[PDB]
Amino acid sequence: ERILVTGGAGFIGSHLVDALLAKGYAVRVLDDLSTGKVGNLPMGDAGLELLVGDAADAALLADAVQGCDAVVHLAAVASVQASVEDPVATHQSNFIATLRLCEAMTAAGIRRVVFASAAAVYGNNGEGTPIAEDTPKSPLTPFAADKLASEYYLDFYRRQHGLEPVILRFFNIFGPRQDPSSPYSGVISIFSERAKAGRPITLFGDGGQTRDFVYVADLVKILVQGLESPAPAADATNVGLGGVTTLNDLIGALQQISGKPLQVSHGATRSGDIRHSKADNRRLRERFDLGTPSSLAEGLERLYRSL
Amino acid sequence: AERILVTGGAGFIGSHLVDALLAKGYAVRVLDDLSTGKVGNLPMGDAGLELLVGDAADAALLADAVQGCDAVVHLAAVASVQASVEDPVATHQSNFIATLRLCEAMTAAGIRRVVFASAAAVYGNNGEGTPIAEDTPKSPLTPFAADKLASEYYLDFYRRQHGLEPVILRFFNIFGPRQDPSSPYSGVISIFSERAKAGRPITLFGDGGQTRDFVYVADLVKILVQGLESPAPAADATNVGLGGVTTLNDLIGALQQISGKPLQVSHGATRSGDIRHSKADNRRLRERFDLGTPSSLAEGLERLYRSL
Ligand SMILES: NC(=O)c1ccc[n+]([C@@H]2O[C@H](COP(=O)([O-])OP(=O)(O)OC[C@H]3O[C@@H](n4cnc5c(N)ncnc54)[C@H](O)[C@@H]3O)[C@@H](O)[C@H]2O)c1
Ligand SMILES: NC(=O)c1ccc[n+]([C@@H]2O[C@H](COP(=O)([O-])OP(=O)(O)OC[C@H]3O[C@@H](n4cnc5c(N)ncnc54)[C@H](O)[C@@H]3O)[C@@H](O)[C@H]2O)c1
Ligand SMILES: CC(=O)N[C@H]1[C@@H](OP(=O)(O)OP(=O)(O)OC[C@H]2O[C@@H](n3ccc(=O)[nH]c3=O)[C@H](O)[C@@H]2O)O[C@H](CO)[C@@H](O)[C@@H]1O
Repeated sequence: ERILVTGGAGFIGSHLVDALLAKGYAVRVLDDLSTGKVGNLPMGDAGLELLVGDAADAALLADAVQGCDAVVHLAAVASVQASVEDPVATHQSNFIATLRLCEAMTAAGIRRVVFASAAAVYGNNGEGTPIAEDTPKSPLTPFAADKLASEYYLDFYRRQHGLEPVILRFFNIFGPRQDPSSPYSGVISIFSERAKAGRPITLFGDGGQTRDFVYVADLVKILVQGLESPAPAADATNVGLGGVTTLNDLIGALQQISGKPLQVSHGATRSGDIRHSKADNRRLRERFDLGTPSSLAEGLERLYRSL
Repeated sequence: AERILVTGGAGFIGSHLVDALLAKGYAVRVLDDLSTGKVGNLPMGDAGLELLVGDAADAALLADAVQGCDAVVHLAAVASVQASVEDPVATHQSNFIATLRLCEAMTAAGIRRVVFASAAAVYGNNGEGTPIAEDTPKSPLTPFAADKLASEYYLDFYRRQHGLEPVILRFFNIFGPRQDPSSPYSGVISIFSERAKAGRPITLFGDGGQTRDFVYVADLVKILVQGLESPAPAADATNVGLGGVTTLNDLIGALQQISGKPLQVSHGATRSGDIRHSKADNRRLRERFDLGTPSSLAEGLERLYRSL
């Protein structure tokens, strides 16, 4: 059995690639290496096949899909801010690739696709509340609108052409191989890289902001279950733990792990920042086997010891 | 004299809007690919009218078309939902990419005001059988409906990020002269009226108890012009329905009586996707626009019938 993983050379995708190969799958990666890196992949694993190109390219997707039993669709420009700066270009990666994938899967008779949607589809709705999947949508950026549009098209292909989409709205994923080089990189990747290097961090605001952080290995387990479940539900599932971690908690946790004090410069609160973000993960608990997820401290330590 | 760009200006709603803007003294530039639009719909001969034949998703064309324009009405789209079910890839260019490319061209040119033809389709089946308020949860079921809603989201992004002034209008069921009846999925009033004028049978799909919130095109045109001229239009969407209730059976009787001739009604099965009850909550419309006295169904059907 062969799994196509678009965006398989990236942060989440490469961890998924490792897990699928360890389970005995043949794995085909489609990645344009815009942010993905070949160093993330087990090149030389005989079960792994790398295709380099644009997931929005119809002819290449027809090749990439042939001989595949299922698909995990992770390819997108992950930076929300890149979509603000270039709506036209990012719309190709963040929506057209989904549409093209629907067409290629339908023509080839492949049903199961696991899709990386995003908590950004909610906008600021549900600030301060456990965010359920029926929370009203308010996508504020091209990236968020394209993720939600991808959801709606995937649902149309389900009803009209028999597709089996597994729609997952990721909350704040973290772990090894997450790039900390951009200012808008995940806060954990940035704080961890600075703490390892003994360099100061900048806290934007008072640090009371809370996020529902998910360690990448726990998300990977969900992704694999999405591929293997017999009859997945038709509607979206939040991927969060319902956890509440303040940034000040995160700073203290890293300081304890690094064994050295973290110098904390004070920045203003980011414009448009959501203060309190937490998933209601009832659907996740009901539809998937969550086992015992990594605690924040366990995830931070696995990340920090990998740097 | 100010100039209004009207994408889709050669179509059913667009050409009536063009007539109205010209009568008010505006200059008008139409951008239309003549896919379903028609040059015969336009007063080719009004000195204030310019016609550009081309694709509204064409960025080079839009960069030319916005030059010297003071505001826009964005009506271009493949109107038929069924066409988007058959060809999602092609219709996405017309139903969403055209909006995105217009936002880019308007921002570069400094033009703020754009009136956008959204659609009741963004609600799907949510709120069926109730007056649908604009904050009803969305459920676009086809590529057309998803593309109209995505257009709303991008328009709101360009508002907050680049100072665009979108007037988002969710049309319910618009009818009137020039609505093309040549498709089996043309609007039911354009189809029924064409058959009645010809003395030929109509086909009723279902029991005829389905209800729609019909709007005569001249009343929508009044709203479109006000959207162009309002000082500080609201950022959120406004339904364009009257909150009225017309069954298909109401329409059959009303049209038969207007025609003065017998009307044969053949049967067909309910269409698989068919929503039975569709009505707008009109409160935001009544707050934000001056509706005056809208045309009743009978007055609209009569004006339609008298034109053929
Ligand atoms: N990390 C998070 O917290 C988070 C949150 C919500 C959603 N997501 C979604 O999860 C998925 C994985 O993101 P990630 O965190 O691993 O970031 P990432 O940038 O490491 O992974 C994105 C991958 O997609 C590839 N890619 C981008 N555009 C492409 C294109 N046009 N064609 C082919 N490949 C292309 C990139 O090269 C990269 O390998 C993305 O869709 C992202 O939007 C992530
Ligand atoms: N009941 C209704 O009439 C109704 C309901 C909801 C929404 N709308 C929206 O109102 C607008 C007008 O629809 P209409 O009823 O007048 O039908 P219409 O087909 O007569 O008008 C659509 C026009 O857009 C033009 N067009 C299509 N694709 C184009 C492209 N790629 N580039 C340039 N021009 C293009 C067509 O040539 C036509 O003139 C559309 O956006 C439609 O989706 C209409
Ligand atoms: C013209 C138009 O925009 N139609 C769309 C509109 O349908 P919508 O149902 O709103 O409008 P229509 O004018 O197409 O049809 C109204 C009713 O009349 C019926 N009828 C129609 C034709 C006929 O010859 N006999 C008859 O009885 C239809 O089945 C329907 O029940 O929203 C639906 C949901 O997005 C789309 O699927 C339709 O394509």
